[PDB]
Amino acid sequence: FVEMVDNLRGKSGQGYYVEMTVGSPPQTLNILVDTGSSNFAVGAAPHPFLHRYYQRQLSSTYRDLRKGVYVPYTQGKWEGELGTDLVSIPHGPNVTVRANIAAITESDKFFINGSNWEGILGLAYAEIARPDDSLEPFFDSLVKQTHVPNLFSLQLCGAGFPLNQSEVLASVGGSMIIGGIDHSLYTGSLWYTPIRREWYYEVIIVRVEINGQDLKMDCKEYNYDKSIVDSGTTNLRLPKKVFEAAVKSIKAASSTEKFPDGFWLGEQLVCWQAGTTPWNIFPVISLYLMGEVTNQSFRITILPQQYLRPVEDVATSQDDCYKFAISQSSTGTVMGAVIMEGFYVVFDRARKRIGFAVSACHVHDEFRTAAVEGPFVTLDMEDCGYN
Amino acid sequence: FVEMVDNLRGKSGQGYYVEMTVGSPPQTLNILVDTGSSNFAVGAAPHPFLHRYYQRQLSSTYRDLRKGVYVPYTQGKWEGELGTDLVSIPHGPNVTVRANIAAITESDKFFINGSNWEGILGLAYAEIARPDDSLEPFFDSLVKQTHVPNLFSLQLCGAGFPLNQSEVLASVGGSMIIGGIDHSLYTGSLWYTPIRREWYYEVIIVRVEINGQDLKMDCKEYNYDKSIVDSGTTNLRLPKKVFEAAVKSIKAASSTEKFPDGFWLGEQLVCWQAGTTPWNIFPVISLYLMGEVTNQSFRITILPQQYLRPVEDVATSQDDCYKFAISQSSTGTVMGAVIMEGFYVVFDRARKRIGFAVSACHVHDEFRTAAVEGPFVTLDMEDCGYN
Ligand SMILES: CCCCN(C)C(=O)n1cc(C(=O)N[C@@H](Cc2cc(F)cc(F)c2)[C@H](O)CNCc2cccc(OC)c2)c2cc(C#N)ccc21
Ligand SMILES: CCCCN(C)C(=O)n1cc(C(=O)N[C@@H](Cc2cc(F)cc(F)c2)[C@H](O)CNCc2cccc(OC)c2)c2cc(C#N)ccc21
Repeated sequence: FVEMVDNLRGKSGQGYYVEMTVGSPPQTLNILVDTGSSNFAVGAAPHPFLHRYYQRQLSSTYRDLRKGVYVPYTQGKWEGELGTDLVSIPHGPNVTVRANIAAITESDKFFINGSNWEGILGLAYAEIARPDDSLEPFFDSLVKQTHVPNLFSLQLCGAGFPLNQSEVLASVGGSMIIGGIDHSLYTGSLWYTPIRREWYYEVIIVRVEINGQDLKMDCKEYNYDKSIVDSGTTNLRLPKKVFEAAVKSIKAASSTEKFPDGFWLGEQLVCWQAGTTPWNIFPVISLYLMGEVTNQSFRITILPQQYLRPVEDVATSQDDCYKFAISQSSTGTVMGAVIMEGFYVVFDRARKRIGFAVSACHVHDEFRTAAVEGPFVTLDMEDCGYN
Repeated sequence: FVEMVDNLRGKSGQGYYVEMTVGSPPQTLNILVDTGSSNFAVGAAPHPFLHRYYQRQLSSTYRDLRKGVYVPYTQGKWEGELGTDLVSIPHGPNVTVRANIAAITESDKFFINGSNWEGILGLAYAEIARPDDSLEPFFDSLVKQTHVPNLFSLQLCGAGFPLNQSEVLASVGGSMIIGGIDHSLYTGSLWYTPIRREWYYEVIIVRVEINGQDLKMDCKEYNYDKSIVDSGTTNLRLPKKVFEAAVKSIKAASSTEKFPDGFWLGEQLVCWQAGTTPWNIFPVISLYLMGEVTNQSFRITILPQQYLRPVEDVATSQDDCYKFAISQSSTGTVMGAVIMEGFYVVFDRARKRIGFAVSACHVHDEFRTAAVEGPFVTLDMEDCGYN
């Protein structure tokens, strides 16, 4: 799948995107890769943050569905007009599909200044598509209309340092392999967790450790009210009780240095002299996931290099600065972009499972790397799912 | 070396011993394996703790050197009479050696009741032999007089739980492979550190971590005034400054549970309800050792299953009880039996180096294992040696 390697650009703070074309003749647009939703939508009218948009009147293959659509996400939202058009992915499979497209005409806190993307590719399942589940998501259309196998995999590559507008445009941000798995993108074994239900990419977390120390919560707390894999969100997002426990434990592990409350609240940066970030004082975080074999689990392990997101200094000094990329969630557990940066993630829709392997592009140091390890004989895993 | 596999009995608290014979006809004696000294010495007169002893008058091959010897160890000591006699190792190489033997006639806090050993085999170099370096140590005699290669290796096997008197007598305590390496005794790769000077088996520690967190001391502190590998001592022993930092850090890492000071002083037991020992709250300890390649180091990682030593619960309960097997040292760093239990240790005298590999009999849990890992780029490491 060499043609699809390195087809992504962007970063965790603003999103990872793929180049797509819509319409006839092709209109090129940059599209956010979002495993956390199921609508394919593009800017279709001028916006202060868009440098280009979808022009339906210029596409001869545009079909009007005569229907409005409203999509509220947790914080941002948009409103649009539904239609269909021919769609291609220049650095994807050699195919053209007719897919539903929501032409965005109004939005609030959706588009991101300087992100270089003009649309969103919702890669999850029909159940969470708006207006309802009859609006067939793009990936479903792709599989139905082509011979592309029913799976995709994602390698999101964090740089480990801040990127300005110029750098981010010229830097490779990762890979989206549509229809397969590319072996150059990972090391070690792929470990698979079942997709609990095909709506979001929902998984079940059975155990959490901070530097090997068990948080020792009822596992239902880890999945309350769901746990999802979401490339459309920056942070590891954790339910209230889990967040508080995790933060207390991370603070205690790293207590040789003190940080303001605002840092732990995800709001303010901390800076260190160039090169002197004390990675070793911060713990690793292991999430144990339900295995495919009964009574088995595996674990994925992330470093502070994942959960501390590089940010530019307010000064823009030689210092190395970061934000705490773990937040309290109103929506259950979310494995956002900063988690996904540690791993090659395989969305095996065909076998209703998600694969994890250590990413060939994850940021680490000489002393520690991200890990995917198993098996473990685990307690009563099904019970960890919330109802 | 199949004949020598499983030729050890014992445990960390009382010593690991090998069967030997001395004199003509052969007198069978159990002998403590001690890499921390250089005198071969045996009980030679009745003692409350000895069920048998060396009877020089009954040996036709006994030679009386007409000279006294006094050996003070840190806490224990003995005096005796020097001589030579023929020595063999029934479950060792098929050879007979004429070796120096100190016939112990008086002792204080040396013999251990119930240990089942009657003598000591000092396997270190002539430099620390008493009365002086002219008294050829046993291993030197063995190599000089036979075709046995100048190398031995040790696998000390801790049970991970208490053994009673009959249990320790009927259990395999490990292997002393004289003249070679047995591949069934380890997993992974052997990593070698240089022997700094041929007296004690002296090594250089270049970095110490507690759960990945750097103790952040000048590396000379870890080797002040020396660091040795010592099977004749139970604990990991650390110079005052290193000990204080380590205990602080281990208390910090295990802080969710509080223990009396006397536990941390290695004096008192801590007990938990049967099977409930909270291994996960205790940190791993990594000792980085100087590599053979310039600017290269490797690390050995021990678990709490190594540094918490199982001791019997003498009360009516079924508790699992332990002592803290890390002590403050007046004599530099000592890698005692509890450390060695984690690893297969190769005393490669011929190449002036010590090999470490994960032991096939180390105690662990399903979440963590002991490790031997490298390489790490490390600088100015000869600077870590004390002068
Ligand atoms: C890599 C993204 C760049 C940075 N941004 C904008 C973000 O970190 N975030 C993206 C979120 C979000 O809500 N993401 C959308 C996509 C999105 C990306 C973006 F770019 C700007 C947006 F409007 C939205 C996912 O799809 C959510 N999945 C669950 C869900 C929640 C609610 C409705 C859903 O289905 C329609 C799905 C989001 C939510 C919270 C909360 N609470 C905090 C930060 C968030
Ligand atoms: C196999 C462990 C059984 C339990 N015991 C008795 C011990 O834990 N220990 C053994 C020690 C000790 O001093 N060991 C001797 C051997 C020994 C074993 C035994 F069985 C009873 C003993 F008399 C002695 C080594 O040889 C020391 N190497 C450096 C050195 C220090 C001073 C002089 C030296 O060369 C002569 C060497 C020792 C020292 C301290 C101190 N400080 C604390 C505990 C110690």
